[PDB]
Amino acid sequence: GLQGGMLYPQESPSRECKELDGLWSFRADFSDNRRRGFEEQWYRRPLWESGPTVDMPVPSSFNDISQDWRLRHFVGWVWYEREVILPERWTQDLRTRVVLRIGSAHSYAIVWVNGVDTLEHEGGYLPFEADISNLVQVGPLPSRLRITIAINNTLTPTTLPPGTIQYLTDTSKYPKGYFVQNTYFDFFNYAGLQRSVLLYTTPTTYIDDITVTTSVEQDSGLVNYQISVKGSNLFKLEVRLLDAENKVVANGTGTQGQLKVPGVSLWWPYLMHERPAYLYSLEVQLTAQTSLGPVSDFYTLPVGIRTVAVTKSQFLINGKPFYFHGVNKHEDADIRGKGFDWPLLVKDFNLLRWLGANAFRTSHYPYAEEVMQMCDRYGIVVIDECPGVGLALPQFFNNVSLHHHMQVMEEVVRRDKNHPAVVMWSVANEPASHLESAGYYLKMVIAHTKSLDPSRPVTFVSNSNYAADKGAPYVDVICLNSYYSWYHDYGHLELIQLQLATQFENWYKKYQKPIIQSEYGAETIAGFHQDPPLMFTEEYQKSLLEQYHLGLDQKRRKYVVGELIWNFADFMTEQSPTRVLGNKKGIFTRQRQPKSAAFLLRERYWKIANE
Amino acid sequence: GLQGGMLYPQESPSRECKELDGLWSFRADFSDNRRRGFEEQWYRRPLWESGPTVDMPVPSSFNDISQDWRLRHFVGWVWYEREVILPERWTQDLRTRVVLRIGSAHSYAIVWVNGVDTLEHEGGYLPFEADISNLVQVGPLPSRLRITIAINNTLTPTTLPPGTIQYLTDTSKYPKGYFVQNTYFDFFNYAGLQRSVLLYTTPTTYIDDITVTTSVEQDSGLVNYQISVKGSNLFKLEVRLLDAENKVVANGTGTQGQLKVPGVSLWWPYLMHERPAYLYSLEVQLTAQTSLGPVSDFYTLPVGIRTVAVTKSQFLINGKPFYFHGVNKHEDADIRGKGFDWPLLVKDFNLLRWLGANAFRTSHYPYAEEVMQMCDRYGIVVIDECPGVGLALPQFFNNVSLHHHMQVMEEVVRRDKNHPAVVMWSVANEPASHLESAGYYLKMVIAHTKSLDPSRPVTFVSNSNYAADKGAPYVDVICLNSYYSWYHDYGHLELIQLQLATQFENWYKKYQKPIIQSEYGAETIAGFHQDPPLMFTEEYQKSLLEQYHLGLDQKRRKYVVGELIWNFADFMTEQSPTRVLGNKKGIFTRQRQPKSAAFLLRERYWKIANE
Amino acid sequence: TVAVTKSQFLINGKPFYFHGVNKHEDADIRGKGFDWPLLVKDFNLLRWLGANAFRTSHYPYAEEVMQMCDRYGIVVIDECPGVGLALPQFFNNVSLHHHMQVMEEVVRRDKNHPAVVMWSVANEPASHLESAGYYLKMVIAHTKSLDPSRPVTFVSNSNYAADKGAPYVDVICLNSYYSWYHDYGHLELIQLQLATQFENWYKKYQKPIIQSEYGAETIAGFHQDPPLMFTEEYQKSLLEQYHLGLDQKRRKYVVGELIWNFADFMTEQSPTRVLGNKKGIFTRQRQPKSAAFLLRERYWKIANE
Ligand SMILES: *[C@@H]1O[C@H](CO)[C@@H](O[C@@H]2O[C@H](CO)[C@@H](O[C@@H]3O[C@H](CO[C@H]4O[C@H](CO[C@H]5O[C@H](CO)[C@@H](O)[C@H](O)[C@@H]5O[C@H]5O[C@H](CO)[C@@H](O)[C@H](O)[C@@H]5O)[C@@H](O)[C@H](O[C@H]5O[C@H](CO)[C@@H](O)[C@H](O)[C@@H]5O)[C@@H]4O)[C@@H](O)[C@H](O[C@H]4O[C@H](CO)[C@@H](O)[C@H](O)[C@@H]4O[C@H]4O[C@H](CO)[C@@H](O)[C@H](O)[C@@H]4O)[C@@H]3O)[C@H](O)[C@H]2NC(C)=O)[C@H](O)[C@H]1NC(C)=O
Ligand SMILES: *[C@@H]1O[C@H](CO)[C@@H](O[C@@H]2O[C@H](CO)[C@@H](O[C@@H]3O[C@H](CO[C@H]4O[C@H](CO[C@H]5O[C@H](CO)[C@@H](O)[C@H](O)[C@@H]5O[C@H]5O[C@H](CO)[C@@H](O)[C@H](O)[C@@H]5O)[C@@H](O)[C@H](O[C@H]5O[C@H](CO)[C@@H](O)[C@H](O)[C@@H]5O)[C@@H]4O)[C@@H](O)[C@H](O[C@H]4O[C@H](CO)[C@@H](O)[C@H](O)[C@@H]4O[C@H]4O[C@H](CO)[C@@H](O)[C@H](O)[C@@H]4O)[C@@H]3O)[C@H](O)[C@H]2NC(C)=O)[C@H](O)[C@H]1NC(C)=O
Repeated sequence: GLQGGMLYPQESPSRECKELDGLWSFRADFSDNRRRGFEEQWYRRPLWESGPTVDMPVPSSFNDISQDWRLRHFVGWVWYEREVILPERWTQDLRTRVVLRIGSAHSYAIVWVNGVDTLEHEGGYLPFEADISNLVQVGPLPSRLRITIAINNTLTPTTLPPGTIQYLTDTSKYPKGYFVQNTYFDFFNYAGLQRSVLLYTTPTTYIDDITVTTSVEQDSGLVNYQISVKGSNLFKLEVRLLDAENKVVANGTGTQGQLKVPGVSLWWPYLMHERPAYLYSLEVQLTAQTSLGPVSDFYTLPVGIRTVAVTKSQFLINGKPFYFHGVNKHEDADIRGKGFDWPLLVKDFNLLRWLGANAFRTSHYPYAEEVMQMCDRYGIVVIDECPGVGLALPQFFNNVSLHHHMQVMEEVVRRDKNHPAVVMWSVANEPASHLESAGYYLKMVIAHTKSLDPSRPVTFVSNSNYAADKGAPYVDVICLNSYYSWYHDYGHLELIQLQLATQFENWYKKYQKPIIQSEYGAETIAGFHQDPPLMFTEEYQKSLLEQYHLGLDQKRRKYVVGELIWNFADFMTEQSPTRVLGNKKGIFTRQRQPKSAAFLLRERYWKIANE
Repeated sequence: GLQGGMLYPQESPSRECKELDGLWSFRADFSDNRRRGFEEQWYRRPLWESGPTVDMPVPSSFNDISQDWRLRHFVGWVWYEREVILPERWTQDLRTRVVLRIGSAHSYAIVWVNGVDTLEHEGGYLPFEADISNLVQVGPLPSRLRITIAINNTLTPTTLPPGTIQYLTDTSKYPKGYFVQNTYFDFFNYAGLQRSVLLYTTPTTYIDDITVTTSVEQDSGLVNYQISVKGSNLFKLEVRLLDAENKVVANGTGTQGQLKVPGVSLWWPYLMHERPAYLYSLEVQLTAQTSLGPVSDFYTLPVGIRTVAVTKSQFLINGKPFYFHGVNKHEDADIRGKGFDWPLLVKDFNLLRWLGANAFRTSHYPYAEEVMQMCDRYGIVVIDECPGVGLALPQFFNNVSLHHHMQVMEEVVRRDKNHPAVVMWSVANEPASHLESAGYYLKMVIAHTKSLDPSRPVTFVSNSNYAADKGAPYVDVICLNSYYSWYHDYGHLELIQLQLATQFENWYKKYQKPIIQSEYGAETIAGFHQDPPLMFTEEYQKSLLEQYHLGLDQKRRKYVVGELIWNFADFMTEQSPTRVLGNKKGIFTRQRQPKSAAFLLRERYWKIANE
Repeated sequence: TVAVTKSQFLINGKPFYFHGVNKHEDADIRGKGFDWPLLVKDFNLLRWLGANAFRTSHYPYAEEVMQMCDRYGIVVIDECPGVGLALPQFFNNVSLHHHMQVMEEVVRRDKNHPAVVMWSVANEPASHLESAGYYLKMVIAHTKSLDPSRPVTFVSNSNYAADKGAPYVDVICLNSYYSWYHDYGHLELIQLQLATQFENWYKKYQKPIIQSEYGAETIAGFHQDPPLMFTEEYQKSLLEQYHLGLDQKRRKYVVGELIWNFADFMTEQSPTRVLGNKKGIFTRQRQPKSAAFLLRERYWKIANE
């Protein structure tokens, strides 16, 4: 675990304000260099004063909310700013700890709050917190916090997702300063503040970081806890566990211990128990004798008790077989890009249950916070990925890159190691794992996640030829991508069934382990129908899907333990001849309306769920 | 002005919390009667305990976020609930005034907060506030506010929008308890909490209600103010006015006065000044000797100085001619229904400027709060309507209804009488104004708005035959709806030009006043093209639009002072053979993508704006 | 042999059952135009659906009749024009006599085709009139004084007990559009409003029925859960309820069903009409819609019992 701690801001005796939503002053900086953004030090004086500002909502990518194409396709530094009114009690009580938090930035964020640079963060789709209390009480008066944040370009060889810039000196074509951003992943690299931006508070001695690990021992389960405090010297920690509402069912005492909750009541996925995702709540209460007396702090952490093992043929949750029949989603939708949205979150979770998908994959990057949604009665199992996307070029597998991927895997695991929904990790999606250097890098990143977190298996999804895949000897469960009929053998659904059964036989015969069909599908646009299936047509999709399902059924109850149709929905991708206004490969439209294939998938998922 | 006061919660020395966003427990109540919602008194014990609850986001209509058709088309009582954590200072300082506010409910809302029924409100698309401080400090301890709200059906003969229920006792057709909601307006009656839900605080003696009226007197303008306080006895009011940033440019002192700000700097609409919507800020500071000493309160109200007159031929803003070339919008979008959304607000305001529309009409009902958006540099003039929609049946014009419309017009005017953007009121849209009773009712409602607010003209838009329209002698400016080629003379764009010029001549020749083409357009779906224009086709729309513009150009610089193409975008309507998945009459799709007609409109709007 | 009971349509003595469609002579560019490419394509989709029947919607076609007889075996309902008989104006003797003439031309053109199992004198005319009940009286009569080899009928969209022409036909043709046209979007209402409509008509006319028209208008790329309007899904929900209903009367006394159109076709202009009628299960350009698939599972199913 990296030097710090992370728990999600959820008020109780010590609350949270939130500009996590709202309008914001904004500005893009360009014409040539990194530009004046820093050569004029815009940070030391209200953006408006610097030059022509604009409005920006949060959470929301700035890409689509405007009418200007150069902002849509910008690469460089981008600014924000907001003027908060600090409560009086905020700035005059010394027991309160006021922390600024961001749910996510881009490849680089610089926050200028506390009369200066207060925070910086590198890449990731993850959050970062600053300050302890210090709100520049030293010479101020009217508590008005001025926040400024600067953010960066699409990608680089050392970040994740990986990219590559490249200038093109007027070779008869391309203007003077023309440069381009080359990327190797299937999605548009949206930017801007797309998640939570909320100021919050705790006492000075706060429950910095808990952590629970669970299991099952006949007479019920038993939550094992770890806690971390920050400060004082003198304090006391006593934890208690309440069931469905608040029936106190257990109590421990220390900054380390156990909790054997009898009666039992595990966290089952939408799949099996009639009463699935069962959440018990852990109440961490700490009383510390600080400077100005013994202050207290509480947190309460939803604890879901469940076990996740694996064999050479079958995946097992709560010690019983579990077949994955879910989907791969994404954070995308008209206007807002990847910005967080409560209604689109709710619709999407009603559709998942509507379909009968009891699981999904954090498609190429960690998600908002809704991993708690997976926890709630919902019971939607999750395969958590980190941005190891376009790891195709051999250069992207250099040692700094490897050190970086080990950093990001500590953050991703920090943030989601508490969710009973997450049952597996993914360190990468379709890397050049056939390459020799990459197999090393993979064993590295992977063996590293096995440490830090020994509770659930690790893996990386691949489109690599068996026998040609170098990383595969190190994954605990096989994840395969194959688009037979698509990408190759254009229009040949008569081949799918054949080419499939083999890929599985070859994979298991070599690597003795559970395979998951982590990706399959055809690019379909609505309103296109052709009797003989043909191209980007609704029936074709029903045909490939139908045929793929045909191959999964032969080995499903053997060593194939999962199924993830490609996309839940259509999303935006970078502009290419093969991409028609994005990746039209989803069973639901971008506006969550179903396609003919959806109904079909819904039938299978429910049939299986009933077996 | 009705017994109360309303100002928008905007923190300063006395802040605001906000669950205005978030997830919420929810439940619809039905199977027959008003049902058990009250016969079991669900309000006196956590919804979960009552029965099977569900999640609901706010702001968002509950109509579309689910997969169940009976929730989509429900009529009756609907519940919500949330458990807030009250700050300690919240509940232990007696100087703080903690008010619960809702941005809007439906035809009926019942809020159960303060250990009981704390608030109720009838219809409208407007807000309501409760409590003063009383947070049940009397016998509580851990400040956890439990809020409950119940909401009602689609419509009735006395509400606004007007409706009619009707049972149909199994006449061979229709099941046992089958009843239907008959309505007479062109939109889907979405429900649920669709706007702000935010708890806030002030001291006990607070600036309850200000109000400014402005003008121009050669050497600059002069803001005239009114203030209202609530409580104490002893206090002092001194106001000051700062320009573009904070150059103090004026100061007054009292709870009534003037403010003659020299140098001048009026609020111009996107239309004319290169520096348009200029907002000065008014700082209301009040110090009152209460119980526990002289507490203070501040508000700061954006004041935009501008004058709006009218003649028998031309409309005049800032004393110069002003031609309306805007649009009619709506609150609607995939998933969220009519829920508030910051990114969709920003996109929509970029498109308005993109088009060149310097004005819009609050299409059949008051909008969220974004009337401040109209104020901001944007400078987007606004014609504010109240829900006088399906006033078609003669029954809907009964005396209680008339009293009601006078109530709602006090609220609508309370809430928006401060916006320098609003330049006109509309008390109704297409009423049966030919009917005799309705003309009386209209003169009533109208003469009533002229009182309360004598700053800007009043009107109601009509599709009534001149000579047949009874209310028309009472409007200050004529608003006409006509869909020549559409609705009649199906496909005859060769007639538009003819039928138009006449409607105008007949209207002005009788009624000597400025006409505004408040509505025109053709139902167009994207991807449909036909050389000879034809039906629901993009070219046809370019043709009718093109032809309508042809008729407006003849009288535009005479007595026709405005233009409002029908819809900015496509929206959802109740299901009918004439409505294809809603009102497809907009120049932009539901997802804000432009149609071929948009480009055309954009050209005209900009051409005119340049004249 | 083409017989007819009080409860069934007999073909060579073995009880029959129409499970086809209602078509039209409408194509892109060529409109009413005729050609073998579309002609053949159509018969291909026809055998495809399992449609073993089809009515010549509102007029006598071109040489498809040669085709139905031809190596196919698609039992047609030969239909004379006489469809817009809305106004009582259209009820004078002059025109009664005019209609009278065409039934000669039409039988004089199709007498021999084995395909044409039955004549249909008109479609959705103002049958609720006593004068119309007499106009239709004369022609139903005359038609059988021209061809006593097969039944006669006229497509009705009136309520039972107001149909003046109902007492003369030999098989009733009912045009219901529940959920559509009325009680907009109410799928849950269909199954019943339809039972009742087959309960009634029979309790009085005692003849065998044919659901000659049904469906919903649909724009191809449209999709929506909670079915909704001109949506592919809605059609799947409507069609389904109609099928769940007819199934109750099948084997009983209903002897056929005819999903409105085979494909979309142009119409005159109206805010109710998108770019002609859209109620078709194949696009104007002959491609399937989702339901085109749901109908054919019905057809082969039925044809297999
Ligand atoms: C926030 O956003 C920032 C903006 O995106 C971002 O900065 C950018 O980072 C990327 C990341 O790599 C940089 O991209 C690389 O650029 C290298 C070239 O760098 C040098 O040249 C730059 C451009 O300079 C010209 O243009 C400027 C803009 O007008 C002018 O100011 C200059 O005067 C100069 O003028 C020319 O350009 C115009 C016309 O084209 C016009 O001005 C004039 O007529 C003239 O033609 C410089 O800006 C840059 O400056 C930095 O470094 C120098 C010292 O090194 C300092 O003096 C500066 O202060 C500054 O620190 C450089 O001088 C490319 O080499 C590089 O390509 C190689 O690597 C990529 C992978 O990224 C490969 O795909 C590619 O094939 C190349 O491969 C090379 O390496 C391989 C091994 O991997 C090797 O085998 C092979 O041989 C090969 O050499 C890539 O394009 C980009 O330059 C930065 N932009 C800017 C504006 O600085 C910043 O990082 C972001 N912040 C964060 C934290 O993310
Ligand atoms: C929150 O949501 C609530 C739910 O929507 C909402 O309440 C509803 O308000 C509407 C508003 O009008 C009401 O609609 C009117 O209903 C009148 C009939 O009312 C009476 O009958 C109701 C139904 O009762 C049957 O059904 C119940 C449900 O199953 C059973 O419990 C009953 O036992 C009864 O059974 C029958 O129904 C079933 C089968 O159909 C089945 O149960 C059984 O087999 C049997 O067949 C009663 O609920 C209602 O009760 C109220 O009033 C009585 C006393 O009067 C009390 O005892 C009750 O406690 C309760 O307070 C009534 O008994 C209609 O008359 C009315 O139609 C007329 O008006 C409309 C305009 O609205 C016209 O369009 C229409 O043409 C009619 O016109 C009439 O007036 C004109 C003048 O304008 C006149 O010229 C003409 O002659 C004509 O008479 C309309 O349909 C609806 O009933 C309420 N629903 C419920 C469930 O109560 C509530 O208001 C919302 N809250 C707020 C604040 O908005």
